[PDB]
Amino acid sequence: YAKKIRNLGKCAKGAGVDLRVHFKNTYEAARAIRRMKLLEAKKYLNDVIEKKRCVPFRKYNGGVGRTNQAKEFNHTQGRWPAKSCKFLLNILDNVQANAESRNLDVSKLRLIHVMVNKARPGRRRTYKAHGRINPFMSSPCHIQIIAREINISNQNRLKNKSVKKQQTVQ
RNA sequence: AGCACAGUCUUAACGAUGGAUGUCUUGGUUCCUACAGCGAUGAAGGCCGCAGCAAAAUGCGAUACGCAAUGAAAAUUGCAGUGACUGAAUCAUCAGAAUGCUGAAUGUAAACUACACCAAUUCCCUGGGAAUAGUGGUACUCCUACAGAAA
Ligand SMILES: [Mg+2]
Ligand SMILES: [Mg+2]
Ligand SMILES: [Mg+2]
Ligand SMILES: [Mg+2]
Ligand SMILES: [Mg+2]
Ligand SMILES: [Mg+2]
Repeated sequence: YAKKIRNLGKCAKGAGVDLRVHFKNTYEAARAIRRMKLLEAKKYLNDVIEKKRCVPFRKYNGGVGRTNQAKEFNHTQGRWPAKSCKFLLNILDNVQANAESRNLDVSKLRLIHVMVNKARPGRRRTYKAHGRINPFMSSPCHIQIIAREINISNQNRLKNKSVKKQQTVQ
C-alpha cells in the first residue's frame, strides 16, 4: 500500500485485484469518497447506485452530462456510475469486515487513502471500415483502500541587540 | 468534531503500467579436426498408430514411450503398480529379434482403405494334427543363362 502509516493497529486495509470496471468512473467515485467517514461513504455509494446523489466528474469530464445533483459539490457535471459503485461498495464492505476483525469501531473510521490505479487491459477486437481491426480494450483497475480510526540559538551580540531593541520600544 | 474551491501545470515522496538496464545462459555462430551415403534386403519423406490414468514434442511400430542381449546395477515414482536383498526397477550399450499403411512404390488404381489374376497360405507335433479370405507373388527397362516355338 502506497501510504505512510506509523501505527497499523489503528488502520484497516482492503483491496481489489483487477476490477472489471472503468478506471475513470471508479477514479471519480474514489475522489468523491475520499476523506469521508467509512459509513458515510458507504451511504453515499448506496445513494448513487439508487441514482439519488451523483458523483461529480471533475477530472475525467469530457462529454459527461450536466446533472441537477452536482450542485451539492459546487460543480455542473456528474454521473451515477453503478457498476463502479458496486465494486467500490464491495471493497468498502471488505474493509469494514477487516476493521471488525481487528478492534476498530466503524463509526470512527475515515478513508485516509482511496487509491485507484489502472490495471493491465484485457484485449478484444473491433472491426472497422475497409478491413481494419482495432483494439477494443477494457480499462480495469486496482483499488487500494485504507480506513483509519480517528478522533534555538542565542549569541551575545544578538542578545544585546535584542535588549537594545526592547529598550527602544519601551 | 472541523478545515481545504475545483480543474490545468510543476516538483518531490510513495505506488501502478510496462519490460528497459544489469546479472546470468543445457542456445547460436565461426574456425579446427575426424569420418561419411541411404535405397527393390523397400530409402528419405508422409500418414496412421502405441502409455493404466497421455494432448504436444520426445521415443517407438500390433513384441509399439519399448523386447532380447551386453555393461552398469536398487530403485521407479504425480498416483496406481512393478522390482531388488542379480537376464528382474532404472540407465547406458545395442550387434539379436522385430520394424503398421504408404512413399522410387513396383499387380491395376487413387478425394477409393476400390479392384484384378496366380500360388491357397500358415502354424504345431515326429508322416499326421490344427487353424485362418489370411499370406505371399505379378511394374517397366536391362543383363547372363535356359526353354520351346517363329524366319
Ligand atoms: Mg484545488
Ligand atoms: Mg554415393
Ligand atoms: Mg532388457
Ligand atoms: Mg543385466
Ligand atoms: Mg501400387
Ligand atoms: Mg472414383
